Amino acid sequence: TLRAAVFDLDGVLALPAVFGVLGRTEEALALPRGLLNDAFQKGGPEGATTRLMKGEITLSQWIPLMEENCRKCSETAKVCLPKNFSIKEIFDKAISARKINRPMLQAALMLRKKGFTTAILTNTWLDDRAERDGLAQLMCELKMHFDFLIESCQVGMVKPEPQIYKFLLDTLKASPSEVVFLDDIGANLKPARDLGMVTILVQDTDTALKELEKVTGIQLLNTPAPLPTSCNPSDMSHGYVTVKPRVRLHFVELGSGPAVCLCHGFPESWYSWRYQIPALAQAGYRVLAMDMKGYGESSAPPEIEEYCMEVLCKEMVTFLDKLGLSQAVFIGHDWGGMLVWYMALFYPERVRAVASLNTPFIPANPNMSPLESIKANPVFDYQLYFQEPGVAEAELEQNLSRTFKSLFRASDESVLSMHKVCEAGGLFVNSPEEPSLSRMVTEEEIQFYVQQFKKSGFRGPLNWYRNMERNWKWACKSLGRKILIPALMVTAEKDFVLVPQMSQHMEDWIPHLKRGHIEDCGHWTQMDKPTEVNQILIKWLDSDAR
Amino acid sequence: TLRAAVFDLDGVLALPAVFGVLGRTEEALALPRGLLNDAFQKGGPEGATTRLMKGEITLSQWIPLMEENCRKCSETAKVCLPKNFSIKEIFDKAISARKINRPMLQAALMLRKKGFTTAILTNTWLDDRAERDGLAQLMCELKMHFDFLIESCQVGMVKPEPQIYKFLLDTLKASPSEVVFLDDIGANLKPARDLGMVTILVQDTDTALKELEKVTGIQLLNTPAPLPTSCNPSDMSHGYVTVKPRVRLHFVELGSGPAVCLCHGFPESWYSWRYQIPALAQAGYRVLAMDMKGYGESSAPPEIEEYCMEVLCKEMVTFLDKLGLSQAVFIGHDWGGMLVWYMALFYPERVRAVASLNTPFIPANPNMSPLESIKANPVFDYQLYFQEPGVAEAELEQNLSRTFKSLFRASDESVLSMHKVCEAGGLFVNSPEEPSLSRMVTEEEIQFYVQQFKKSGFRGPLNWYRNMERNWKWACKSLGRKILIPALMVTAEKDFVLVPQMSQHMEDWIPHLKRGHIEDCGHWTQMDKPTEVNQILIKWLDSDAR
Ligand SMILES: Nc1nc2ccc(C(F)(F)F)cc2s1
Ligand SMILES: Nc1nc2ccc(C(F)(F)F)cc2s1
Ligand SMILES: [Mg+2]
Ligand SMILES: [Mg+2]
Repeated sequence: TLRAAVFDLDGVLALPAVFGVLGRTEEALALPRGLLNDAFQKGGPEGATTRLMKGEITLSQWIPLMEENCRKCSETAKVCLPKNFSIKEIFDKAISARKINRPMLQAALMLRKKGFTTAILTNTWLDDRAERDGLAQLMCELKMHFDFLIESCQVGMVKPEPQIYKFLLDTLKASPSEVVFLDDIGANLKPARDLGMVTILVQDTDTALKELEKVTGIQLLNTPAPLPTSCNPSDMSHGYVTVKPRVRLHFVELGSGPAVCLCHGFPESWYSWRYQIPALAQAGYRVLAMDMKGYGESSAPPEIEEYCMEVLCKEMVTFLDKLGLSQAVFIGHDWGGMLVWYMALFYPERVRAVASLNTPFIPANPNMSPLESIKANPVFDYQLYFQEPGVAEAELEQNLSRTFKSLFRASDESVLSMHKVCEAGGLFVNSPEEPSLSRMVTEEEIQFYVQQFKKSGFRGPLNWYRNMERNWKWACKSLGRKILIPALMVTAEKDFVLVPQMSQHMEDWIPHLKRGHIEDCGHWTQMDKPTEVNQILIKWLDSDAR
Repeated sequence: TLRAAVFDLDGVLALPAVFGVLGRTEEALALPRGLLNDAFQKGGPEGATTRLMKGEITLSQWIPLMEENCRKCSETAKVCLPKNFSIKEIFDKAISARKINRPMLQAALMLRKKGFTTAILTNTWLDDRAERDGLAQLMCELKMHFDFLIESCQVGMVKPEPQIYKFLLDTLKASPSEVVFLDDIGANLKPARDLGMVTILVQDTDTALKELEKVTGIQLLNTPAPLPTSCNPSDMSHGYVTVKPRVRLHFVELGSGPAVCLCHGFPESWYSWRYQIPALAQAGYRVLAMDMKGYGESSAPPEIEEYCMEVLCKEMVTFLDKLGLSQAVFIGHDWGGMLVWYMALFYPERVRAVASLNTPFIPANPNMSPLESIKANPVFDYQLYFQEPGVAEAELEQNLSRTFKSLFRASDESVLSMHKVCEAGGLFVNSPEEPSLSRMVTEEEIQFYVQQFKKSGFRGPLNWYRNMERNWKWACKSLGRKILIPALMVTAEKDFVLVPQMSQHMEDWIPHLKRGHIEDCGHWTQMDKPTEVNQILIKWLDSDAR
């Protein structure tokens, strides 16, 4: 029967409420109890505050009216307001102290996840103060999780007027008995209750959620820890830069602040960063999540040499030039990890900081051909399989769904063996026609990759492995250097190819290297352990790139 | 005969040279004359410095080697280095003091403009210092003006070794006698001179340019003031955001720092900001230059109401949400000017600062229908002409080249009369079939607009004028408000429609409004007076949005 859930902002989705700041302010200042609440509410439907809430006046215009109300209330209560008494000051503090009430948000998210339509209905104001960005940020962070945001001051109506509730119902396309409405102010619940909506009077969050759970019959309290926010491709800003006549690079872009360029591995996509992109933007960065050359909406020329590390790096430099960025933080996984270490070594002036997931920095051995070095380690046999043009392409393109569903597996989910792939005749020779779906991914997410790889297939991607010799000669030029910019290496306990021990000598070349390590994490790090990846990157960003 | 010009960076394109910093440092510190230059050059082809210049080691690795060289030189000269003597410190100061030598750049630009191939050939280093961003910025600013940038440390060779000159020639695809090469170091000129290149020994800039002028036969000195840098469409980052199912907005994006959203007028394009986009990025902003809805690569739905101010503004807000920007500075011209004032009034929390070129803020008159208000002023008659769907579209789409070449005219170039357009039967009834080309635009630039308007024509654009009533009712809701965020109004002396006097009462609504005024400037402000527009916007940005 219930299909919709509506939440207030103040005192419900965000805490502490600014009304309670009026209580504590009175106390702090030893003013008459309720004096500030009286001044705030003065004149009722025709007072200063309603005009504010209705969008008639802005916050800055209101401040002096509330001041005057405070004067009038104090005279009649026969007291004096403190020297320095400051409504602007009081409200700036209050409004910056107010934060998202995380458990309420996560309950709203869960209900949306089970198919509820969700909304924020709030009495709020047009905020034109010097410090208004604080609130614009809060509202952005909250509103992206909801179907609708209805603001008294944009619609010209206020709780508890009955018309806003009708406007609510009409926005929801729902009848009153399909809606639960939560509010901390009982007078605002009354009109919902009159039309027969379920209402919840929100005092402490846990009790409200207990009521919310009982009435929707969905578990909201004590639920396991949710994944980070993911990205919907068609809600993102998509960018395109031509780095040379036949080559355009695509990327998705979110956030403001220092530029952070994410570089995926093989055979992946910008979308492999889907759990990091919102979290890093939210953390105060400008994320640029590439399709690396060969992939997705980026160009994919056929020639092998178009994909050697030298050419790929020069092109990432051009990509910064054309966007007008003197630097970016470069963060890479798997092949993209190898690439960002090379960016650090050859273009340190363009790299604000460098991080790699899984891929260690190992200097080229000038005394051993790279092919030889690859044959030394049985777990790289799949790279030799990749050498002969066409062979891996035919197997990997043959059935894309089976391809990604085989590849993208957590460590406990019967990972492909990386072992004696050439001898066996292919990567999938010993895997099912229809693999089961990994816990890491949904069927829809597998189908995004499938549709991406329909544009160019696997030739470009495989070519990243076909420049062993050419990359070795380029790398050899850098053997005298060290990496002395800020650097982070993140190892994954259960990556059985890019093993954590392979990174053990990195401090010889990167003396101030910082590290994170993720346990129980297989090769597909960002979607295996997105929560831990996010925490490790944001902490290193804030300390080293900030 | 001469087809190519090559410039050094230090002492030629950038001043003062870091070598002269070695001179002044010696003097400042009363060290033996030339001691620092000896230490720098110690070991010659096999010393620390050549290894640096060749890319063998990074700047941070070199610093302690130069230190040691300074110690060794001082011992043998039987002196002591100062307490606190600091190579890192000396070079940080020197490298940040170094700036683009503007007259040399503008000469290089001019030669490129007359068809020279131009290049920077420099001995430089891999810069990994904490403060490396300074130089990455310099090099970006310079390199975008040249065909090639050849850096000793990326190519593994140094002036004066003969191989770099051969590598230069081969890059230029030019024979030695077609090249002029300019350098402040005579030993570096010698090998160019050996192959028979024209060389110029650069001491003071003016004499070098005098030589450069004599030998190329092009005027380089005392030339008139050049236009600001323009944008080549196919070198820009192009972005696309879907703000709702049928509507995607396109924009071009350059620079980093606070977001600055440029909103063009009718019937224009992101490209009408072409002279502002590089200058504002260079000034430390992230420019987002829109195709506004109806135009270019943005969607252009047919329905009139899709283009009322309310819908257009909500969509600009969604555009920020999806890009993850809590605010932007909004700068508008003509119709975009009207729109940004509305953004200031209805979404002050999303607008960091607002500026308009030409378009004044005038509050809706609640006592007079807007049509009536438009009929009151003969110079708005062209807006009535625009009302009847199809009529203006047929005239404007009939011949696009004639359309833009008629519209885009400086004040002295027989502007269209805005006068009695309905009576006369059209905007062009009294203009030539083939207008001459305005001084403001090139034939190629007219053809960019023509190709843009081939995608959707004039229906969407004209619809911005077809919501008089609907915009009036929305505006009336804001009549109690003031605009109290940072605001700039820029009037144009010879805009005979959006006249400067029309802005005279703006301080009643925007009490802290700031102003600029541009004399001898017609309606197409950004391309009429791009230099003055750039200076006025950057100054107001740095003081009010920074
Ligand atoms: N630990 C690792 N598992 C895998 C599985 C597949 C591949 C692929 F075939 F895609 F390259 C690389 C690795 S690395
Ligand atoms: N001073 C002014 N000149 C013109 C010329 C044309 C138009 C157009 F037809 F494009 F709307 C508007 C103006 S405003
Ligand atoms: Mg409340
Ligand atoms: Mg020099």
